[PDB]
Amino acid sequence: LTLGNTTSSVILTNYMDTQYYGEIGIGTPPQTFKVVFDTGSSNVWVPSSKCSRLYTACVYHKLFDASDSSSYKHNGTELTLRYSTGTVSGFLSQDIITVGGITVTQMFGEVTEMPALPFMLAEFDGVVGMGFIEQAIGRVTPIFDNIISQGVLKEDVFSFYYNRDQSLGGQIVLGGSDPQHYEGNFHYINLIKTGVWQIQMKGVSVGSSTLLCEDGCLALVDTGASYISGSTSSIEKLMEALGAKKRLFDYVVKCNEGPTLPDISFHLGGKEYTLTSADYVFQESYSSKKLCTLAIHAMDIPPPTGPTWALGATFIRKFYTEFDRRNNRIGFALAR
Ligand SMILES: CCOC[C@@H](CC(C)C)NC(=O)[C@@H]1CNC[C@H](C(=O)N(c2ccc(C(C)C)cn2)C2CC2)[C@@H]1O
Ligand SMILES: *[C@@H]1O[C@H](CO)[C@@H](O)[C@H](O)[C@H]1NC(C)=O
Repeated sequence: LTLGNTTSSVILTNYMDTQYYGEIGIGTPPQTFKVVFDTGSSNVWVPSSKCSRLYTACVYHKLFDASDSSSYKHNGTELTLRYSTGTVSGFLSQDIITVGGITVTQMFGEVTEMPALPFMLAEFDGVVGMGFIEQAIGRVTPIFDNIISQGVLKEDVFSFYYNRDQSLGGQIVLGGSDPQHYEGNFHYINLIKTGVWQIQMKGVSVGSSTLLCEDGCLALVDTGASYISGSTSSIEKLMEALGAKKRLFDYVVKCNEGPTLPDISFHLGGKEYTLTSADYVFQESYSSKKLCTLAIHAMDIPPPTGPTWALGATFIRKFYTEFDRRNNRIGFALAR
């Protein structure tokens, strides 16, 4: 590992508190794409001009045209990326990617199959996986590993700031942290193992009692996830305690009850990470005649990573997060 004296920041747009995306340039001249930076995955992909227009998501998104890039290098190996929310399929290509001023030669997926559900709901075009090579489909070197290889970054770390919505939507710092977006000190939690941004969780409290994860559990710290998620079983118990009602894809409370809900605490490392109802309820009205969604849902993550909780944007909004590759740990500080 070679270290430089450079930090690079990526400005993010906050779409409805669920999607936080930045811009990347691909090829020569650059073709620009809106992308989510996801610590829960390790591949880079954007939709391809080779995507049949029968996929309406390809009609509505920006497409990479290899035929317009003089720096493109063919590969063609088939790739399928199976996310918990949906799947994309396509093939590998190589080109120059610009992210926050840094330019890097990167192998990425050109997606030719992009299902209308959920991708018609994506404000972003593609994803930049911020995970480790161990989780990369096709053993493709992830972009942060390629950026580290350049020996320009001051530190082998990257940090996320997600705003709560003229205001900055969010910010990723490659090579450091931005003290303008946090306060107090970082408290670090070591990874269970290298290869996954996952830490041990010692308990989940709903009110003053630890009713969940009593004997310990896992927490994936997932920047690409919109919500906090737990297994169906853990979430059924959490929601029972909140008095929330299960719907198809989410949980709801009567809008008037939203401000009465208890605090939820996540026991990580030596500290309690507390969210008040204002942090996890999408409070759209105070009406006793309307239902308000919660920013916590059930998601059964399969083994070897799962069963696990995932601390997505709901969590990161309250806690500025540093992902430390040099020391295999995650730091949290109160977001400012
Ligand atoms: C196979 C490569 O994936 C690895 C896998 C491992 C996990 C389960 C531990 N990784 C994952 O499953 C991802 C982990 N991080 C959140 C991601 C996400 O939710 N996405 C998402 C967000 C919004 C929408 C909208 C269109 C509403 C669609 N997708 C984006 C990455 C696509 C995926 O769940
Ligand atoms: C695609 O990249 C892999 C990885 O190095 C390589 O082994 C393979 O030969 C490439 N395929 C083509 C056709 O370029």
